[PDB]
Amino acid sequence: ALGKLQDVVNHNAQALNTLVKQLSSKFGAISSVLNDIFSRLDPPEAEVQIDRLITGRLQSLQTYVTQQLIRAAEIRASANLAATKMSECVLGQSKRVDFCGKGYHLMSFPQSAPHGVVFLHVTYVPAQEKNFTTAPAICHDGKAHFPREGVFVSNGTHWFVTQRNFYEPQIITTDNTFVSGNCDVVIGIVNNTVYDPLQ
Amino acid sequence: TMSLGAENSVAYSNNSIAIPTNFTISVTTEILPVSMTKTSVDCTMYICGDSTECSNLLLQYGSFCTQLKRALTGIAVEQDKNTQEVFAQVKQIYKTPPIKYFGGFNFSQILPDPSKPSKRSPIEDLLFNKVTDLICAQKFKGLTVLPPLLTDEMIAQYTSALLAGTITSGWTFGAGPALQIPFPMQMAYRFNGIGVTQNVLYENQKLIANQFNSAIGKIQDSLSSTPSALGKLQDVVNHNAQALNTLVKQLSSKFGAISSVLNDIFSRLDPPEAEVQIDRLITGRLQSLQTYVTQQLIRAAEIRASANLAATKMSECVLGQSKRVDFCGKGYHLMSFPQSAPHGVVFLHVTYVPAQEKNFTTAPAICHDGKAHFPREGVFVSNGTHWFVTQRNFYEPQIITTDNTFVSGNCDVVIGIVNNTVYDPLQPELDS
Amino acid sequence: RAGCLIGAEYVNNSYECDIPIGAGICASYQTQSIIAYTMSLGAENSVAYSNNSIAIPTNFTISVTTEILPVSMTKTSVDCTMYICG
Ligand SMILES: *[C@@H]1O[C@H](CO)[C@@H](O[C@@H]2O[C@H](CO)[C@@H](O)[C@H](O)[C@H]2NC(C)=O)[C@H](O)[C@H]1NC(C)=O
Ligand SMILES: *[C@@H]1O[C@H](CO)[C@@H](O[C@@H]2O[C@H](CO)[C@@H](O)[C@H](O)[C@H]2NC(C)=O)[C@H](O)[C@H]1NC(C)=O
Ligand SMILES: *[C@@H]1O[C@H](CO)[C@@H](O[C@@H]2O[C@H](CO)[C@@H](O)[C@H](O)[C@H]2NC(C)=O)[C@H](O)[C@H]1NC(C)=O
Ligand SMILES: *[C@@H]1O[C@H](CO)[C@@H](O[C@@H]2O[C@H](CO)[C@@H](O)[C@H](O)[C@H]2NC(C)=O)[C@H](O)[C@H]1NC(C)=O
Ligand SMILES: *[C@@H]1O[C@H](CO)[C@@H](O[C@@H]2O[C@H](CO)[C@@H](O)[C@H](O)[C@H]2NC(C)=O)[C@H](O)[C@H]1NC(C)=O
Ligand SMILES: *[C@@H]1O[C@H](CO)[C@@H](O[C@@H]2O[C@H](CO)[C@@H](O)[C@H](O)[C@H]2NC(C)=O)[C@H](O)[C@H]1NC(C)=O
Ligand SMILES: *[C@@H]1O[C@H](CO)[C@@H](O[C@@H]2O[C@H](CO)[C@@H](O)[C@H](O)[C@H]2NC(C)=O)[C@H](O)[C@H]1NC(C)=O
Ligand SMILES: *[C@@H]1O[C@H](CO)[C@@H](O[C@@H]2O[C@H](CO)[C@@H](O)[C@H](O)[C@H]2NC(C)=O)[C@H](O)[C@H]1NC(C)=O
Ligand SMILES: *[C@@H]1O[C@H](CO)[C@@H](O[C@@H]2O[C@H](CO)[C@@H](O)[C@H](O)[C@H]2NC(C)=O)[C@H](O)[C@H]1NC(C)=O
Ligand SMILES: *[C@@H]1O[C@H](CO)[C@@H](O[C@@H]2O[C@H](CO)[C@@H](O)[C@H](O)[C@H]2NC(C)=O)[C@H](O)[C@H]1NC(C)=O
Ligand SMILES: *[C@@H]1O[C@H](CO)[C@@H](O)[C@H](O)[C@H]1NC(C)=O
Repeated sequence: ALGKLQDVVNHNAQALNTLVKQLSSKFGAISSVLNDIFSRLDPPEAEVQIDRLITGRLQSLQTYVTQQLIRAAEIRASANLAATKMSECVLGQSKRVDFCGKGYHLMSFPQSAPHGVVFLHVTYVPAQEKNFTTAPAICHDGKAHFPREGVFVSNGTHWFVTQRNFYEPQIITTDNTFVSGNCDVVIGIVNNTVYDPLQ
Repeated sequence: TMSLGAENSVAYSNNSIAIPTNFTISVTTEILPVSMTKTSVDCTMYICGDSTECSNLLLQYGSFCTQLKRALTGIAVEQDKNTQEVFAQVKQIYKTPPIKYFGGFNFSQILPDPSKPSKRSPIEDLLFNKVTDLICAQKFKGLTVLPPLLTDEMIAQYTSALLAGTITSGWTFGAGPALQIPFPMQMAYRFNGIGVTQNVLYENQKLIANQFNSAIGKIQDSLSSTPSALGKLQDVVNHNAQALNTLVKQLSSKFGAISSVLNDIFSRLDPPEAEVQIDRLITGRLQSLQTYVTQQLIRAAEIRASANLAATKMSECVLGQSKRVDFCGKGYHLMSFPQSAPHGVVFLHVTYVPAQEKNFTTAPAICHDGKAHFPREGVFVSNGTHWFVTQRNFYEPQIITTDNTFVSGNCDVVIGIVNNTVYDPLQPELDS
Repeated sequence: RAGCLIGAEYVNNSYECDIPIGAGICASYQTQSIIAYTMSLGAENSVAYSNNSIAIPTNFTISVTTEILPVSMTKTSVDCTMYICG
């Protein structure tokens, strides 16, 4: 499960190893040891071997530094993402889809890991669905009624209004609907009774 | 001297407001690169070619080629990772019903075409024609191209499943199991999402469907006509070609030696200096390979950033409705549709744009019976002689009653409060 | 399309990818032998769309998932004189 973090560690180790292994290359010189070159050659002709060795080792170290800079940029991007997630999923509730887990985000908990962070996301998943017949508006007394905050459903014989994410049927009244226009504009309107709680 | 734009002055005052009276459905496009080419390099064939006597001297330079192979293999696997994390955002391969009636909305230009063997949409076919021997010549020098893991048909299948899910279920399939809903009711939910009431959609359904169909047709025509709309993808191709060409051009540079061909170097002069010139050529070619790998790494990092942005947009504009400004187009975001393009993705964003604004007088509160009244959900407007209350993004005046206002305090604190009547619906019923 | 594959039996079923060969071809160790197949994108599903039908959930589930992000890496220091000249 913790591969990503391990990958980071492994990468660094590899780099160091490679650098050490570059100390056994002679880069076209007669030997890989400076002491041998200086003790076997006279200085006017011993400069070319030392030049070759120095240039090769400088090139290796420069390559190491460049690879490190690129990796540091990537790690910085990851840490910026982690900081944004700490702000928006642990210190609040997020409406962005799939940002703080799969489902409707409820909350998050942070944990520390070697060189990293772990987020536990708690979300809400709907389940156990049923089929219903639905209409856009209800016709009553020549007027068109729309649900204030729900949706009209039918179980086969009678019409109710429910909230959209959890099934909870209720009687259609003038307190959970509003009127706009008449019954000859909306496509698919159905006839039913709207209950007045006052008369 | 370049001009920055056209000057405009807004008619600000203490009690003037502008309310839109119409709207427009807009569809716009966004192009994002996702992946780049996967290349492999053969050290021995590039540096020394066919001369095996050259291949012997390479062993005295350490592990310089294993490192380059490692870097290129990392880039290669990262490309497939990018594509997978952009396009494989669903678990079920959803299908669209055989009947293609969705309340008047057409959708035919973005749905797959069964006649063609590729099963691509009409718009997707046009994209794959705009974005487009040397390959064998480069192959004969140690430079090869690896095929991507997902084919074009599989990516088309992924986009088709995303489209079917979003057309039949709304945003429910991105948070769990897919729940079916009629399309006009979906778009009424989205109108609620942007702050407009449902009746506005249900009373203008034909006009909105016609506007959407016209916008999609215009997108098709504009893509067919303008050739420079896909330059974001083309650059990704071009930057590859140059990178290879330069590499080839480094195989004819002397690097200070007598000539570029090493066989003539071996056949002309004595080994004591042949070693020197061979070493010069080897160092030059190794340096060129290292440079190529370095800019390849930097380009891969940039492409990874672009692909992360594309995956976020797939999550937030296609699988949901976004309140972030300008993230899913210009306007108030309604929905989005994905299309696959060579090495990239195209998003068609459908947004709502207000139109035909009108001037009105306005007040913060209404004074009645020594009490201050504030609107519950809208704003108070005056057409000159009468006062109404309306919703903020669409002109629809209504009488001021106690059902669409609320009371707080008296008329001695609010600056700019006006006098009017608040109608009580209980008294007419009581007296009748 | 990636080349010539030797030592694997091609089967006509589809599974989730194990070892990517390329061009939609993956390989796995099953049965026991090594097989090559075309990867499956997912399970088939169809949604019952109609003029006036809606689906509404009656229950829910509380789900907890994990996300792992790297934050920092190792801090290294190099001495030129000892690495190059010893
Ligand atoms: C739809 O729901 C209504 C709920 O009111 C059901 O009507 C009730 O059914 C019960 C049977 O368990 C009766 O005891 C009640 O008297 C009924 N109410 C009324 C007002 O008559 C109705 O049966 C349901 N329809 C279906 C097909 O399940
Ligand atoms: C809902 O009720 C209205 C009237 O209450 C129905 O309208 C009638 O439709 C018939 C057609 O069969 C006409 O002959 C009548 O003149 C109409 N009446 C009025 C007052 O306009 C309407 O048909 C009903 N809805 C449905 C779906 O049947
Ligand atoms: C309404 O706007 C006008 C300007 O269009 C304001 O007029 C002057 O505003 C300054 C700012 O403090 C005052 O010192 C002046 O006394 C105002 N002029 C007059 C004739 O009153 C005006 O103040 C604004 N309304 C309110 C209530 O401040
Ligand atoms: C709102 O705008 C739409 C178009 O954007 C208007 O519908 C057009 O009306 C004119 C009449 O002047 C017709 O010629 C066009 O054919 C209509 N367009 C379409 C697409 O049908 C509509 O009238 C505007 N609303 C108001 C109240 O003016
Ligand atoms: C309601 O149900 C379906 C889904 O759109 C439609 O049924 C098909 O509609 C097309 C378009 O008119 C016809 O060509 C087909 O013959 C219909 N097939 C069947 C099996 O009904 C139906 O038309 C929709 N309602 C409306 C008003 O279009
Ligand atoms: C949906 O859009 C397609 C394409 O815009 C329409 O097909 C066109 O229909 C007209 C009239 O029949 C023809 O002149 C065009 O040649 C057709 N174009 C293509 C590409 O086939 C189609 O009529 C629209 N409506 C429906 C219900 O499919
Ligand atoms: C709302 O009222 C303002 C104020 O008069 C109008 O702005 C003026 O528009 C005319 C255009 O004929 C310009 O000549 C003036 O310079 C504008 N005045 C200012 C202060 O900018 C505005 O056009 C009106 N809007 C509507 C829809 O009627
Ligand atoms: C502002 O709106 C009010 C209410 O809509 C207008 O009053 C109506 O005007 C029409 C046309 O002049 C008459 O047919 C109605 O009888 C009026 N109703 C009432 C209750 O007076 C008013 O005319 C509009 N005023 C302006 C300046 O546009
Ligand atoms: C709204 O009505 C109240 C009461 O009718 C007004 O308050 C009066 O203001 C005049 C100023 O000309 C005073 O002479 C009266 O003594 C006030 N009466 C009371 C009971 O306070 C108020 O001015 C009106 N609103 C506006 C904007 O004029
Ligand atoms: C909603 O789902 C929960 C489980 O997530 C149901 O509770 C379980 O019901 C089964 C069957 O009766 C029992 O064996 C379990 O002990 C219950 N609890 C758990 C934690 O599983 C619950 O009954 C469902 N609600 C409805 C209305 O069916
Ligand atoms: C709704 O009915 C269809 C048949 O038209 C069925 O396939 C589907 O499973 C039903 N949905 C639910 C949630 O039972």
